[PDB]
Amino acid sequence: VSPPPPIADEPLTVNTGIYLIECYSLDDKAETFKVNAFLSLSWKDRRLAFDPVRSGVRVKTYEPEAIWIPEIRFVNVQNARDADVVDISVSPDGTVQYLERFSARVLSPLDFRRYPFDSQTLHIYLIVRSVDTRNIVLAVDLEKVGKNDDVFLTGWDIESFTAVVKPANFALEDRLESKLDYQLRISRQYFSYIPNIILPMLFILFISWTAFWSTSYEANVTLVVSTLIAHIAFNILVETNLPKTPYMTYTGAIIFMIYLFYFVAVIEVTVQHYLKVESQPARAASITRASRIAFPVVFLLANIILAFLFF
Amino acid sequence: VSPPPPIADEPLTVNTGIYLIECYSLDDKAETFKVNAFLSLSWKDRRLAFDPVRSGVRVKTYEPEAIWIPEIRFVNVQNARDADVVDISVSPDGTVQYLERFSARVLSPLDFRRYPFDSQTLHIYLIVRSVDTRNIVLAVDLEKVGKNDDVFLTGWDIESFTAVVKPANFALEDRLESKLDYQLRISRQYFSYIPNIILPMLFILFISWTAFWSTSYEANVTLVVSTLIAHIAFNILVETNLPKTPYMTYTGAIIFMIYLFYFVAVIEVTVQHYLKVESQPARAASITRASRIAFPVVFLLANIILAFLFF
Amino acid sequence: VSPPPPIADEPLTVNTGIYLIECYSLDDKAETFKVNAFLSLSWKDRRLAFDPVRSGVRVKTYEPEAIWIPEIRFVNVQNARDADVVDISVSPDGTVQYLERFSARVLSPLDFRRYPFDSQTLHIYLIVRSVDTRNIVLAVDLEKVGKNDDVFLTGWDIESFTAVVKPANFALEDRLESKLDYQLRISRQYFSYIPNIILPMLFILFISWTAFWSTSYEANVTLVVSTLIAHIAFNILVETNLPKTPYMTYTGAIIFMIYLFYFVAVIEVTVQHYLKVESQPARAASITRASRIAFPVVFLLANIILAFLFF
Amino acid sequence: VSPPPPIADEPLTVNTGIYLIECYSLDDKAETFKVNAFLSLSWKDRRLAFDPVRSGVRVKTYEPEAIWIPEIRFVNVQNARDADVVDISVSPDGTVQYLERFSARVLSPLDFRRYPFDSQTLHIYLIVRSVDTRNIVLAVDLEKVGKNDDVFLTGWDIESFTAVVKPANFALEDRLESKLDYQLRISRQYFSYIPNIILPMLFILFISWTAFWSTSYEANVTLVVSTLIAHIAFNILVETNLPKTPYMTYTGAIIFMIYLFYFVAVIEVTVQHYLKVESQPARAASITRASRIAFPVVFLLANIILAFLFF
Amino acid sequence: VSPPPPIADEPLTVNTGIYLIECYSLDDKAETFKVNAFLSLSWKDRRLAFDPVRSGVRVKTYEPEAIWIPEIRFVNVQNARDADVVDISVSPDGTVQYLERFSARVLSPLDFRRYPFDSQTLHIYLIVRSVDTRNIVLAVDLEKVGKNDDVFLTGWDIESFTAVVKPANFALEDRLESKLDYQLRISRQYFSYIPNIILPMLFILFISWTAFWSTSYEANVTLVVSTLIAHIAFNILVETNLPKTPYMTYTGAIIFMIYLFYFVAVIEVTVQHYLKVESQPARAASITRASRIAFPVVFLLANIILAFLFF
Ligand SMILES: [Cl-]
Ligand SMILES: [Cl-]
Ligand SMILES: [Cl-]
Ligand SMILES: [Cl-]
Ligand code: NA
Repeated sequence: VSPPPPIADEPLTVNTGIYLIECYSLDDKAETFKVNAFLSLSWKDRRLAFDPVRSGVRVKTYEPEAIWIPEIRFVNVQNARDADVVDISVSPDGTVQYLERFSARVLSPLDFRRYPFDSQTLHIYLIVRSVDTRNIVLAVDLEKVGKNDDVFLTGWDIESFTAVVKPANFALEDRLESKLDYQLRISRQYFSYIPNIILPMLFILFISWTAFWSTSYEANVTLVVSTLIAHIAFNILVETNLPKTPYMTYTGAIIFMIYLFYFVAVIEVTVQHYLKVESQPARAASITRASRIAFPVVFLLANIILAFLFF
Repeated sequence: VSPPPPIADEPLTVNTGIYLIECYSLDDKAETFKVNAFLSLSWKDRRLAFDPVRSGVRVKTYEPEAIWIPEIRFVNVQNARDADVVDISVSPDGTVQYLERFSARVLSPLDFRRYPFDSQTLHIYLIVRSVDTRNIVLAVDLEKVGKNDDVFLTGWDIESFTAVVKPANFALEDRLESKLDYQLRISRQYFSYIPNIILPMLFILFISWTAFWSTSYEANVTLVVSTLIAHIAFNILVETNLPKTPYMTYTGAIIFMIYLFYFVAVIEVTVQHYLKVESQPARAASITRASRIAFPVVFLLANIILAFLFF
Repeated sequence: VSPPPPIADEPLTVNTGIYLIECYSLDDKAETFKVNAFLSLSWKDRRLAFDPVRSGVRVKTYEPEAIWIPEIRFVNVQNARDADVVDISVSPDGTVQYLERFSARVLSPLDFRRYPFDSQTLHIYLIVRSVDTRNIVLAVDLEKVGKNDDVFLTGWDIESFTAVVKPANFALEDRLESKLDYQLRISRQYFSYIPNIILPMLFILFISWTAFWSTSYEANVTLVVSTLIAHIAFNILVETNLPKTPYMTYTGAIIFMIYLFYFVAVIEVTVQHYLKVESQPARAASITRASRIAFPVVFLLANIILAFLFF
Repeated sequence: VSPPPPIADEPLTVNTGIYLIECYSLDDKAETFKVNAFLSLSWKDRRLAFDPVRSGVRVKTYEPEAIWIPEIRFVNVQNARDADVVDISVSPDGTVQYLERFSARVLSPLDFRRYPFDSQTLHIYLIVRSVDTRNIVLAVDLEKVGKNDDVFLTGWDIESFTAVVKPANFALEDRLESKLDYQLRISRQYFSYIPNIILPMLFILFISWTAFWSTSYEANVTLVVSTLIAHIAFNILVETNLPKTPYMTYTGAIIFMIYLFYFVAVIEVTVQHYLKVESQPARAASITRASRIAFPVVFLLANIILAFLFF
Repeated sequence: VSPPPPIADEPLTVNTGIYLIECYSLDDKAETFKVNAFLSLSWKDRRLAFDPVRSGVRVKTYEPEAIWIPEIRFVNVQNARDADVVDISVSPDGTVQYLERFSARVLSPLDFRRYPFDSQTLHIYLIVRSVDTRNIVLAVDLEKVGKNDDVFLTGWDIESFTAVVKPANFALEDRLESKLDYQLRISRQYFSYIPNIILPMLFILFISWTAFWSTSYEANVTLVVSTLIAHIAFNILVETNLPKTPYMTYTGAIIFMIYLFYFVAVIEVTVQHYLKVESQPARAASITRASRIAFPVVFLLANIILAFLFF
């Protein structure tokens, strides 16, 4: 089968629509999401036209083998979607209404700068390659774009699923390509990060600060070194959940900055001890009293500055 | 092949049944289960009718290619089931009795609020899409709904496998869809959580409390900081087995609360030492004696409050 | 093609045989094993009969598409086996001798009660579903049941591969099913568990007991708390290799019991210190001397009781 | 179908081109990358010749089954690419213009010597095997070689995608093979390695050096042994992200060298203590003062020497 | 199609050859390797004979569907290879020259006794099953056995790829089977094990021995218990890279033996302290001085004995 012939010099408009049935998974490290949805396609093939009077049937159902169908592909996939055709219905003027249910693993990059208080725009880019007989342009049938009520992405809140209705038409290997942008806007459920990472990480930091009410070097060294090791365990945990970014993430900046606080607390504990040993406990007492205020104050101000820079 | 024609204006009733052969797996993190079962379908196709006298045969066996079969799909799947047809038997009036054995990975969300003392209702939603020639409705043949006695889901107890017999009929892309709800009710085998997570986590908490019968700051700091680090190891272990929920789970609440107990025990140990150093051991002795009772009492009362809130 | 017709009212006997080519893998957590074997089937189809004189050929080779073949399936699989037919040979009386080489991932449950000194009976349940024209019964051709000499399951010793020659005949969805039980008896190579888990776990326990020859509370607290943390690391390691069971395993019971020994050792260390501080070192000396004998004696007796209960 | 016949004794030139649509993944441990691209092929088959007068059509579209297509394979793959033909267009003279969209997992080795400041040349080697009727040579159509602007490899910067235009023609099993070298030059985004591994690893090393301002053996032993254990945690983390190389990597050399610094710091701490105990604190004081300068100086010089050797 | 008929009572000789294109991966835990290679087959089918004079063509190319091809399978696989036929060329006498490119995951057991200084013989066992019409024997065409120069197995050195030219002919289910043994001899690149596991493990052992130049029980307990915990971390790391063997490996023996050294060092530290406390420092001083020499001497002699036993 060949594509539909033009009346004038007009391109063939393939109207499209995506209705999500299942999203469910998103892999932050791989920057992929798994989607299962309907892909509806519609175009006019005058060669398939008929009259209700003489034909009897008001609509004709066809097998994909029997008629011409445009080759629609997703841009941002590593493996092409697994499609199963559901229905092909031809109307009197030859308007074909195609429907398939697909499953794909879509490669859409994430911006982790504000992680875990980040929002993302996930994309599904539909594309059609023009043939020598006719140029094929894609369109959006907004009534056939949407999502099922039960669509819930684990660890995320789905805000919208829309389409940039004007295609990106361009040349690629001396043939026109018509690209459409379907956008799934999501925002992270940051909740669990608070009792599991943020508050435990702060509690161990505040425990290292009890060294400012202790004259015992041996105990101080245990407090600051023990909690530093628990901090490294949270840093390793956090960095396993995320990919390696050429920029700093919000959590990454706090995790990094908290090392400097442990480092400076080791210096304070060292200084305090050296002075007691040098028979200067009055000088040591002054530094320790200042540290009791300076460490929480600088921690609160430094975190205000970070939240300002990131949000 | 086209669908069966109606006598009046009646829809085609496709009677369904699911008989589980294997369940075996459930992934809490992914919120999926793997199922292997029989899917029996039955409908009337008058075009396939015959008489026992003239035909000889009392039933006719058909290949799926030879006759019309309704396109039945599962709603809550990422990838469509792998089906193998077992038998297609046509009776005199044209009653088709279809049987397939399928395997699918079903996306069914879990409520972890009471974890690991949680029960779940897993679902398999069957769906049929109506054609232009006829509207297709799904039904439940309760005699063909069940499970094999050897069906055992690892780490769970299967309570029941039933079907919500009245379908959810609705419009989707200007065509009727007939959805059925098959429900597998399960309850978690909470047993192993007790000797592996709950009791080890309590033993290390009770070891931190021996600091209330010690005047040795260095030893106290080791007791409370060491056991806090073993608590973090159990918190990380627990959170790897579960997905990130926008609500608190039962185990998550206990795990979180136990951090506050370690934190307050570090404050007690600090206060006690500061006082001995300030030559106030009588005041420190009073706080330490109160702590011996206050810590277990508040721990028991706080756990009673939690169990009340969650169950 | 239809099934072979009966002479009288006799069912069709499909003789079966499984010859293992590769086993190699068993996953304790998933409770699955991967098998690659020959599946030989044999039945009489009189419609395929011929005479050696007039036909010339003493045996006729057929493609599976050309003749009737019984639909044989495995019960305990999530996904059906991948089969490749090797040969189909028809003898003069119409005796069909079918041979395929398959690969399957079989769901067979394990009893971890005596882990890692456990033995298991793995099963492959063959099943045939009777047709309306004839009832199909399965049989065992013991000469066609066996295993290749090179068949070795990693981490296990294969003891036998036999078949329960009498099928379990029963009704399922108003049709007879004929089930056969192929049993692969295996016993775990418990060796590596000794230098990798058992002896390291005992060495750290015996190191905690050196606290009974020490008056130093600070050192004692380090000995018992440090080794408890290494015990938790072994408990986590062990529980990652096994699934969550609604019963206690042998290793699990020892691992759990050893926590009680650490807990009681923390109590002894606490009591001993409290007494030295209260100026009662003579009383503390008595408890410490008793502990030196009591801890190893109760440990040896408690382990004798466990080994009795489990074996 | 047989291959096109020659006019003279000329080989068939199959012009090739690869246009990358998605790269996205690279696995350092496996030394693989996942690619999704267009593979365009072009050759002359005079047997397929026609012209618009007599045929009507100016170009003829063909199914791959209908015409001869050269068997083009990738050399460096474990599993052959998943190809989907997009278009086959036959011109006047019989010039076939083939286009497929493939997905492959390509095995291309990496040189980790300068890790994580390393650059790599990834390869896709195309190959064609000559037939007895005709020798087949591969060529590069540079206008059909390139990459999409949105092509971004996670954790890397893509520098170029070119082709070594002259094929490597050679004999293999008494038949000519024509190999082409497509090269994807990439450089690692080393950024994240700094706040996540390099700076944390240096902070813990500098904390071990506070032992040079402490006379407390107990505290010193805790400082150096605790931080050594956090160093081992970073060494294990680093070695899990990389494969086992028969050469030293840059990060591996620093990680290894830092062990010698911990070892020598344990010797210093031991020596210092032994002397204080032997009533030689003046000698110990001299060694400790020298160490305060020697450790950072030798660390800075040793790192200059390493950076010199590796870059 | 039927197999070629014999002249006398001679079996059909199927000449074979394997030319490796990619090896690349080997999984020690699974005891598998992934291979991609050419499989060339050659046999005489007199029914396919022709004369160059009358036929014109000097060689005839055939599709696999058109002629008889022997069913060749690999013995040691879980899943059968993915093959793609490259060429089938028939010579005048009817000599068929078949060529396919396959990909397989081969199950070949490894001997870890000398790990990581081990060498292995990996096998690919080809097999053919004789038919009733003719007995089929396999042979080796040594000119068609080899490997590509770019074939490099990550973490290993390939020493040779040869074939045991005489097949293992045997009966299996009353039919002859002809098995060939292709052997890939490899030796491990042990290099990385030295800076990553061996030297770090020795450095922490030598750090525990600094306790023989310390009178400080508290410090000694920290030195030996801390380093024991880092030893357990290396033991767990090593045992995750290897499968559970019913024999001791070289690394496993050293790792195990080093626990006894830690255990005895804890006894020494305990004895030394007990004596100082009992006012016997002269006796304790003697044991500590002996230990300084005894521990390294016994460690060096015990390692010489092990290297002797294993190599
Ligand atoms: Cl390929
Ligand atoms: Cl095979
Ligand atoms: Cl024999
Ligand atoms: Cl034979
Ligand atoms: Na300490």
